[PDB]
Amino acid sequence: IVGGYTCGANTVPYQVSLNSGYHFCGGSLINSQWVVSAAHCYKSGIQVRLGEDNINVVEGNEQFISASKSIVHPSYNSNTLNNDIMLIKLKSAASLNSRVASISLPTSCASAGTQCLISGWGNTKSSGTSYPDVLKCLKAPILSDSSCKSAYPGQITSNMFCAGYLEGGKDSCQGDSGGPVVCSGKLQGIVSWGSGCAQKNKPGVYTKVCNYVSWIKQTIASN
Ligand SMILES: NC(=[NH2+])c1ccc2[nH]c(-c3ccccc3O)cc2c1
Ligand SMILES: [Ca+2]
Ligand SMILES: [Cl-]
Repeated sequence: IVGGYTCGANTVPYQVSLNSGYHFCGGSLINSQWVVSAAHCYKSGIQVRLGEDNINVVEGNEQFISASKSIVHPSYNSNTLNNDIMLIKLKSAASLNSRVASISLPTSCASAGTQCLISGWGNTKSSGTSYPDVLKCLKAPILSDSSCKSAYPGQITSNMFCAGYLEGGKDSCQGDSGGPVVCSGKLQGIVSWGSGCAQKNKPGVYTKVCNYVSWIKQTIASN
């Protein structure tokens, strides 16, 4: 997260860190046995870390659970990142409490101007790499589709939306991929891609979760 602030320990209880010996992507807990992340974060050997704040220190509240299976959306296109969503089923259910809690899926899509909270342990520099130990937060609005398509002509599909600041300075970045974009208590986006991080007129692009709720529900019901 570039230009964001320290969230404060466990203030984002649905945030998870996907780990394979180091933090490589974020994710969101939607129930006690399933996490939603981005399809481009897929790899084998994923350990899901819940209740984290400092990812390099065991401070208490952490629950480390192995992934039993990861389900990448069948129509995921790695060249356009269209349908960039993945579901991860946990080997055992997590113990939910006030520090580990799931986030609700939306019943309707959010409108331009909605203010959302984006969080993650991704790079904090737009020019260079500085990875934080604790979770960073950024409040950002969803932009209109015209401003999004004008920033990325020909690369925005109906399954994507832009959120951020066109003046630059505040954005999600590498390491934040797969993590949550929460607006009014509902998971509306997944950190997916962008051009550089926090560059002027190049806002972050996110997977539009309201278009996948029936798919997430049907897939969880059958696995
Ligand atoms: N500017 C943004 N809003 C943004 C968000 C997530 C990102 N993830 C990545 C990324 C870069 C290299 C490898 C994996 C990634 O997810 C870039 C990147 C940029
Ligand atoms: Ca920790
Ligand atoms: Cl276009």
